[PDB]
Amino acid sequence: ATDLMKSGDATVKGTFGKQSSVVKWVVLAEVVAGGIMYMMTKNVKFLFGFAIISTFITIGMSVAGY
Amino acid sequence: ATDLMKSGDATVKGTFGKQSSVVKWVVLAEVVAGGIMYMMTKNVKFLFGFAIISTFITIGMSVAGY
Amino acid sequence: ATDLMKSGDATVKGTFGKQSSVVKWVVLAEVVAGGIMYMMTKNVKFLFGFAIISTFITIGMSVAGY
Amino acid sequence: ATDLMKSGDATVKGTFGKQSSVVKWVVLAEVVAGGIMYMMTKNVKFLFGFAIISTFITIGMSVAGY
Amino acid sequence: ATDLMKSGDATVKGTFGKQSSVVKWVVLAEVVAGGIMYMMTKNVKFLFGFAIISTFITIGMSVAGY
Amino acid sequence: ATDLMKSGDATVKGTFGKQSSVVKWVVLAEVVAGGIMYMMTKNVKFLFGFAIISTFITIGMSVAGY
Amino acid sequence: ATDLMKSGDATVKGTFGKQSSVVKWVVLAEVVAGGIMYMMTKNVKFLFGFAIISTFITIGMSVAGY
Amino acid sequence: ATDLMKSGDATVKGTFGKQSSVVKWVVLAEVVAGGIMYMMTKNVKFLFGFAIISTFITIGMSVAGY
Amino acid sequence: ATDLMKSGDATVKGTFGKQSSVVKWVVLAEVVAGGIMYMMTKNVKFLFGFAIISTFITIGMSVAGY
Amino acid sequence: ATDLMKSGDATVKGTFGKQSSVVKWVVLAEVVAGGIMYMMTKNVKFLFGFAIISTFITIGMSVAGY
Amino acid sequence: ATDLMKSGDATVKGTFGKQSSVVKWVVLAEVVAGGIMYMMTKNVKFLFGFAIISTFITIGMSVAGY
Amino acid sequence: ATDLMKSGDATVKGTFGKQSSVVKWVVLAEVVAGGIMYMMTKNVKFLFGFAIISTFITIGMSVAGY
Amino acid sequence: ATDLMKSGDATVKGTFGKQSSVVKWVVLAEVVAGGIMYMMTKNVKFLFGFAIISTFITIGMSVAGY
Amino acid sequence: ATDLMKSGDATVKGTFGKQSSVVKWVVLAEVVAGGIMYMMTKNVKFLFGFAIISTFITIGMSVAGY
Amino acid sequence: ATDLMKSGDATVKGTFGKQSSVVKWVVLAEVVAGGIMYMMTKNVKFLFGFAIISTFITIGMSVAGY
Amino acid sequence: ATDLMKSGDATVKGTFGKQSSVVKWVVLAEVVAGGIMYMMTKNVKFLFGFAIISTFITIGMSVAGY
Amino acid sequence: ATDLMKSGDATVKGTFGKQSSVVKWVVLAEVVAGGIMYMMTKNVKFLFGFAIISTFITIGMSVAGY
Amino acid sequence: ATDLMKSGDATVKGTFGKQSSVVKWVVLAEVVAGGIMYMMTKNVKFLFGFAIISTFITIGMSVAGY
Amino acid sequence: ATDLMKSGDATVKGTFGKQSSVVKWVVLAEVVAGGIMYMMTKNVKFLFGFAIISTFITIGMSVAGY
Ligand SMILES: CCCCCCCCCCCCCCCC(=O)OC[C@H](COP(=O)(O)OC[C@@H](O)CO)OC(=O)CCCCCCCCCCCCCCC
Ligand SMILES: CCCCCCCCCCCCCCCC(=O)OC[C@H](COP(=O)(O)OC[C@@H](O)CO)OC(=O)CCCCCCCCCCCCCCC
Ligand SMILES: CCCCCCCCCCCCCCCC(=O)OC[C@H](COP(=O)(O)OC[C@@H](O)CO)OC(=O)CCCCCCCCCCCCCCC
Ligand SMILES: CCCCCCCCCCCCCCCC(=O)OC[C@H](COP(=O)(O)OC[C@@H](O)CO)OC(=O)CCCCCCCCCCCCCCC
Ligand SMILES: CCCCCCCCCCCCCCCC(=O)OC[C@H](COP(=O)(O)OC[C@@H](O)CO)OC(=O)CCCCCCCCCCCCCCC
Ligand SMILES: CCCCCCCCCCCCCCCC(=O)OC[C@H](COP(=O)(O)OC[C@@H](O)CO)OC(=O)CCCCCCCCCCCCCCC
Ligand SMILES: CCCCCCCCCCCCCCCC(=O)OC[C@H](COP(=O)(O)OC[C@@H](O)CO)OC(=O)CCCCCCCCCCCCCCC
Ligand SMILES: CCCCCCCCCCCCCCCC(=O)OC[C@H](COP(=O)(O)OC[C@@H](O)CO)OC(=O)CCCCCCCCCCCCCCC
Ligand SMILES: CCCCCCCCCCCCCCCC(=O)OC[C@H](COP(=O)(O)OC[C@@H](O)CO)OC(=O)CCCCCCCCCCCCCCC
Ligand SMILES: CCCCCCCCCCCCCCCC(=O)OC[C@H](COP(=O)(O)OC[C@@H](O)CO)OC(=O)CCCCCCCCCCCCCCC
Ligand SMILES: CCCCCCCCCCCCCCCC(=O)OC[C@H](COP(=O)(O)OC[C@@H](O)CO)OC(=O)CCCCCCCCCCCCCCC
Ligand SMILES: CCCCCCCCCCCCCCCC(=O)OC[C@H](COP(=O)(O)OC[C@@H](O)CO)OC(=O)CCCCCCCCCCCCCCC
Ligand SMILES: CCCCCCCCCCCCCCCC(=O)OC[C@H](COP(=O)(O)OC[C@@H](O)CO)OC(=O)CCCCCCCCCCCCCCC
Repeated sequence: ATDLMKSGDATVKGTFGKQSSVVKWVVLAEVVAGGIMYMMTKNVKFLFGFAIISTFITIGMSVAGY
Repeated sequence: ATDLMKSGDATVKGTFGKQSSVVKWVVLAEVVAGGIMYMMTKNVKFLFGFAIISTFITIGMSVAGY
Repeated sequence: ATDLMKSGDATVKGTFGKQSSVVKWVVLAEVVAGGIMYMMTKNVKFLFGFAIISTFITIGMSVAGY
Repeated sequence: ATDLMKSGDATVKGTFGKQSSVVKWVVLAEVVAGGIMYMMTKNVKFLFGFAIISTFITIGMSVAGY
Repeated sequence: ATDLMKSGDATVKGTFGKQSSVVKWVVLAEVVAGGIMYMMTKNVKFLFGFAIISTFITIGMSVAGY
Repeated sequence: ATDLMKSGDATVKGTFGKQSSVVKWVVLAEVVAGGIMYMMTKNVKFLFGFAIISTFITIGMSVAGY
Repeated sequence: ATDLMKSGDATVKGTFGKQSSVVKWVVLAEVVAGGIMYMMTKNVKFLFGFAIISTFITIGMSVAGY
Repeated sequence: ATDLMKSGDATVKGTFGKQSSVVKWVVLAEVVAGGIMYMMTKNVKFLFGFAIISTFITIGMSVAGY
Repeated sequence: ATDLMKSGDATVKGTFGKQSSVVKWVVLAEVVAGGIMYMMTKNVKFLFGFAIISTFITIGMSVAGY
Repeated sequence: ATDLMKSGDATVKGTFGKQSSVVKWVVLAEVVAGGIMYMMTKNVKFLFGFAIISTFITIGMSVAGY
Repeated sequence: ATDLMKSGDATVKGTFGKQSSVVKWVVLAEVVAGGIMYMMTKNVKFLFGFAIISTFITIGMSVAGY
Repeated sequence: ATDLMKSGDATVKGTFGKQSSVVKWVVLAEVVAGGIMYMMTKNVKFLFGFAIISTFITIGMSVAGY
Repeated sequence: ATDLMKSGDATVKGTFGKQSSVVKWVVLAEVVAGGIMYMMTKNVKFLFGFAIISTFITIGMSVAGY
Repeated sequence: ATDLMKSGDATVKGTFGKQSSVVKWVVLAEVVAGGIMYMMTKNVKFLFGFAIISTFITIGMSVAGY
Repeated sequence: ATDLMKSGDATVKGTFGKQSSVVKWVVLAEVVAGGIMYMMTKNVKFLFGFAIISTFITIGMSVAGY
Repeated sequence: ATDLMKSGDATVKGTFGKQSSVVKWVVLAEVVAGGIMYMMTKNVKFLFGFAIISTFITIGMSVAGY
Repeated sequence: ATDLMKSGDATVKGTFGKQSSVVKWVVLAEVVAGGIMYMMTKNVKFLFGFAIISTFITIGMSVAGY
Repeated sequence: ATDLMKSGDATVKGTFGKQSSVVKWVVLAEVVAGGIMYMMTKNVKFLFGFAIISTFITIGMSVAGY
Repeated sequence: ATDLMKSGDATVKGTFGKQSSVVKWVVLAEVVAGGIMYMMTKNVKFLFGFAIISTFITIGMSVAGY
């Protein structure tokens, strides 16, 4: 291959792909955010956000390939 | 593994997962919020919010994996 | 433990759990609210609210664990 | 040919064209960015950005020829 | 399955379906409400409400599937 | 196809279409809402809402195609 | 033609025109939004919004040409 | 003519005039924006924006001469 | 046809037209209401209401076309 | 014509004019509403409402031109 | 004339004047709104609104000159 | 005169004075805005706004001298 | 005079003073409102409102000076 | 005097003091507002507002000194 | 004295102290603001603001020494 | 004393304490309000409000110390 | 002591502690607010607010230590 | 020790730790803020904020170690 | 070893690692910042920031090795 930077996928996928700790933390953050904002406001949009983010990331990562 | 940040789960799960003190505090806050807002308004939605949040967090955390 | 915030339960439970002064004050507020609103309107719902709040908080706090 | 620098396309295309690791990383970054910014703000524009970037790069690279 | 949120039925059905404690409590509330409002007003509609709610929930839950 | 985002239907339909857990939960919520609001107010509109929502979603989803 | 960017219509129409997955998802979102907001508020405007959006997009896309 | 840059109109008009792919894409973007923002907020201004932009561009381009 | 919502008649007529279970239930409710209110008051208007409602619905549905 | 939005009448008339499914559904709703509210209250105004709405829509649509 | 923007009246009048499709749609919307809100509430103000809007627009457009 | 910019009044008055197409368009916009917002809300302030704007502009332009 | 806005009285008095078309329309509206609300409710207050408004405006305008 | 801005009172008092056209217009607006809101709602507070504003401005301006 | 800027009090006090034209204008502005906002909203807070500002400035200036 | 704002009591007590013109005006307003609302509704609560407000202010001001 | 800012308590306590003029003014404001809002609305909550604020401040200041 | 900056704790703890004048002032500020905002709005959240801040700081400082 | 700068870790770790006075001061700063910003705005994000920073630093320092 001529892609001089090709080897970087091992750690980029490791750290930033769907299964990485960083991605999992972002999803976790929504569960917590949903809980506290709903508690505070009772606005149902805060609960739907969880399903939305999980769906978004799932599609995004599939398309990105990571 | 190639996930350079993998070790962070020990404290992220500790502090922000289902069993953490932060999550428990958010649930507690609803019990109190339910009580005072119902006292103030007598609007039953304030009481249902407790069951809703507990259910939401339970599902969310299971899905998040924490 | 890995829960970096674990120590906070001593005062959170103290101040916001079932036996705290804050919770007791909310219950007291209903007794007073019940009395004055019933006096004003004679609508029996104002009297039932006391039993409802006491029951709600009792269940909520048990579930929350505080 | 008289293009003294012609041979450079092998690595430029390898590293910076549509299929390179660099380009893939930029797309991945949007998936992550979308996720975290939506989590933070709930502003839907953050989710649309993914489809926009993928579309943009696809067109751009086709036109550029890489 | 592709329903990313599928696992949530275990607790949603548990807590909010026909046999849950929440639903049973709502029905109980009508028995009490019927009793006190009839006592107060002698308007027979308060007694019929019990049969109506029980019938409604039975049909609703069957249709909802919970 | 030229629709760069086409693959997303597998999970969007799974999670948000007519048969998904999210949609079923919204319908369930009406059964419960109908029950409690009718109990509270005896206003028949709360009972009709169930048939209305079920009908609405059925038509909407058919038209949306999910 | 002199439109240097002309080729972009293949994917723009694919991803953002009337028949694309993105557009279909927006319509689906209204069915769900209609359902939950009507459930919550019983305000009929939430149901009419579905017919309105479908009509709007149909006209808009025809005029846009996508 | 003495306008040293005169020849540029062939591609400027091609790419940036009324009939170009760029202009069409901007109009399309409003149809989509209108749809999603109305879905989110139900604020009618989002629907009127389509007619406004189409009208604006039509006048603007006529005056500009492209 | 240009009526984007045309397909909805299959279930609207099914659920809300003259022969639907909802309509039949409303008529049944009058038989019961007539019986109990006449029992309570001996006011003949309660008995005539049955013939009136049946007649009303019959005409109304014919005119509505369902 | 200079009305840039002229083509929209095909679907607006289809979906929202006198003969559309939406309009027919609104009329049907009155037949049902009349029936149930009269059953509940015996207030004759509920029966007259049907003739009133049919008359209103007939005049309104004629004037609107749809 | 010195009004650099004068030519815009051809489409502004076409799209936004009294006879345009946009204006007709707004009037139609009242017929529908009147019908459904009267059905829901039986408040006569909803019926008068039609005559009011038609009168308002007629005067307004005459004064505006479109 | 010493006003180096004096000649600009020919087009400023043409385009931005009382009789210009821009000013007429702003007034037209109120007729439309009044109509749609009144339709939506039935708040009479939306109708008075037309007379207010016409009056305001008339006074303003007289004072400005354009 | 130093009142920079003094000239505005010609049209303010014309349009909004006692003899203006706007004021006359408000009075007319009461005659109609009185008629329809009395027809609907037979509550005499609706008839007295006419004399009250006429008296109010007469005094108000005299005091205002318009 | 050392008040560098002292001369401004000639026009400030002219335009914004008790006797100015601006102040008179605000008072007039209440007469009209009172009339229309009372017509609409029959809530007597709308009539008292006139006496209140006149009294308020009279006191305010005396104190302000304009 | 060693205060190199001491002489500035003659005009600062003149222009910005309690008795200056600037301060008087700010107070006047409240009388007008109170009047128009109360006219618009009937919210009594707009009337109290006058007494509040006068009191505030009086105390503030005394403390400032100007 | 170290209370930098201490001097403000002279005017705060003057304007807002028990004997001030503002407080007297609020009490007067109740006499008038009582009169007109009783005239309108014959609901005795409007008359008791006078004794209640006078009593409230008397106690409040004593406690406040003004 | 090592608290470099320690001396600030003399004036902070003076101006912002329980006995300061600022705190007394806030309490006074409630007496007035209670009076006027009760006069306006007859909602008893406005009267209870006085006892609530006095109690709150008393506890708060004790805990704060000022 | 190798911490070249170690000596700074004497004044950092003095000025910014739990017992410092700065921290005490922040807590005091909430008592005052609670009082005035509750007075203004009657929104109970303003009162709870005191207990929340005291609890937060107590936990935070313990964890920080100051 | 060939790392000519190796000895620097004694003071770098001392001053800038997890246990240093500098790091502790940054954490302390958040406790204070959280307190004051929450006091000012009541936005819960200010309280969560403490747990977030503590968690971040803990992970970061572990990974850095200091
Ligand atoms: C430090 C303690 C944290 C747990 C406290 C929970 C016990 C008390 C909570 C409820 C009392 C509030 C009044 C009830 C309900 C109420 O009326 O107030 C809710 C109110 C927000 O209401 P909004 O302004 O959205 O409401 C608008 C309308 O609803 C007006 O009524 O104030 C809050 O934000 C309370 C939440 C504070 C944050 C609570 C959760 C804290 C989560 C983070 C835990 C800390 C992690 C970091 C630790 C260092
Ligand atoms: C500092 C004292 C806190 C406890 C006070 C309780 C004793 C008195 C309570 C009831 C008297 C009110 C009149 C009764 C009933 C009544 O008519 O008023 C209820 C009224 C709210 O009513 P809404 O405006 O929702 O009602 C709308 C309609 O119902 C109109 O009637 O005012 C309140 O919010 C009272 C609650 C104040 C907050 C009370 C709970 C405080 C919880 C926090 C405890 C403090 C924690 C922080 C400590 C620093
Ligand atoms: C925690 C306990 C929940 C179950 C309590 C049921 C037993 C007692 C219920 C009836 C006594 C009320 C007086 C009877 C009838 C009565 O006169 O009061 C009904 C009254 C509401 O009446 P409205 O104000 O609509 O009435 C207007 C006119 O009818 C005036 O008469 O108050 C309520 O909302 C009671 C409902 C409280 C909520 C009850 C259902 C709770 C559902 C949620 C269950 C909890 C899930 C969360 C758990 C943490
Ligand atoms: C996690 C569980 C979600 C499903 C829960 C459904 C079972 C219980 C629902 C009804 C109990 C509420 C009391 C009944 C009725 C009632 O009185 O409360 C309705 C009330 C809203 O009422 P408003 O404040 O609009 O009412 C104003 C007036 O009507 C006052 O009466 O509270 C809600 O928003 C309840 C909806 C919570 C959201 C329910 C739907 C959730 C959809 C999303 C599903 C989750 C997707 C994400 C999963 C992670
Ligand atoms: C990835 C999935 C995208 C499609 C999801 C649609 C199914 C579920 C949607 C509705 C559930 C929300 C709750 C209903 C309704 C509801 O209550 O929430 C609406 C709420 C916004 O409401 P506002 O805050 O404006 O409301 C203010 C007041 O109305 C408060 O009630 O949250 C949203 O923005 C939802 C929209 C998320 C975005 C949905 C459209 C996504 C378009 C882009 C598609 C993706 C393209 C990129 C793909 C990578
Ligand atoms: C789920 C079952 C629905 C059908 C039940 C019909 C059989 C029993 C009906 C009559 C027994 C009531 C006592 C008789 C007569 C009586 O005295 O009570 C009538 C009473 C209302 O009376 P008002 O309060 O207007 O009366 C004021 C004065 O007349 C006082 O006497 O209560 C009702 O609203 C009953 C109607 C419940 C709704 C019945 C119709 C339901 C239509 C919707 C069908 C469901 C569609 C959704 C399905 C999920
Ligand atoms: C694309 C189609 C546009 C014409 C549609 C008209 C036919 C149906 C309209 C009425 C059905 C709504 C339910 C009736 C009445 C009803 O209950 O809903 C009215 C409701 C707004 O009500 P609010 O929320 O102000 O009401 C508060 C309280 O009244 C609650 O009841 O929703 C709307 O905004 C409807 C208006 C949508 C916009 C309609 C006008 C569109 C003008 C622009 C035309 C398009 C120009 C751009 C074209 C690309
Ligand atoms: C190119 C055409 C310009 C004239 C168009 C006028 C006909 C249609 C106007 C009203 C339809 C909007 C919906 C009605 C009312 C409505 O609901 O929308 C008003 C809405 C703004 O509302 P806000 O967001 O401030 O409202 C906040 C709340 O009121 C939410 O309801 O959108 C606009 O800004 C419309 C104005 C567009 C600009 C109109 C004036 C253009 C002036 C410049 C003229 C052009 C000079 C340059 C020419 C090249
Ligand atoms: C363009 C025409 C303006 C004049 C129309 C007057 C003739 C018809 C008026 C009464 C018919 C309404 C039904 C009667 C009575 C009735 O039942 O409806 C009154 C109803 C408002 O009632 P609320 O909703 O406050 O009532 C609550 C309860 O009373 C429910 O019954 O609707 C209105 O706001 C009508 C007023 C429209 C505005 C009328 C005055 C217009 C003033 C501005 C004049 C225009 C200046 C700008 C010109 C461009
Ligand atoms: C240029 C003319 C200015 C004077 C016009 C006064 C005559 C007509 C006024 C009342 C008709 C409005 C409908 C009545 C009452 C009504 O229902 O509408 C009041 C309404 C505001 O109501 P809100 O939206 O606060 O009401 C919320 C609820 O009350 C809903 O009912 O609209 C206005 O803001 C009207 C005020 C326009 C501004 C009037 C004062 C102008 C002061 C400045 C004078 C100009 C100085 C600059 C000159 C260049
Ligand atoms: C040159 C004249 C300066 C004095 C003018 C005072 C008389 C009229 C003032 C009130 C009419 C405004 C409408 C009332 C109230 C109103 O509704 O408008 C208030 C509005 C600001 O409101 P916001 O946008 O903050 O309001 C947000 C919400 O309240 C929306 O309602 O506009 C202003 O800023 C007016 C202030 C202009 C500045 C006035 C003070 C000038 C101080 C400086 C004096 C000059 C020193 C330099 C001299 C060269
Ligand atoms: C400048 C004069 C201030 C004192 C005026 C008092 C004499 C007349 C008062 C009562 C006549 C109102 C009709 C009676 C009763 C009535 O029906 O109207 C009460 C009504 C408010 O009622 P709501 O809209 O809350 O009522 C909802 C339902 O009760 C509908 O009936 O209007 C007011 O807000 C009147 C209060 C104006 C403010 C009065 C107090 C002013 C306090 C400040 C004093 C000024 C300090 C600043 C000076 C520059
Ligand atoms: C020098 C004194 C410092 C302590 C003063 C505390 C006593 C009074 C505090 C509250 C009165 C404010 C009005 C209450 C509440 C209120 O309504 O105002 C809060 C307001 C900020 O509100 P926002 O603009 O975020 O609010 C947006 C909306 O809430 C609008 O309501 O103003 C402030 O920032 C006050 C804080 C000043 C800073 C106070 C803390 C000082 C910490 C530093 C201590 C000094 C260290 C250096 C010493 C040299």
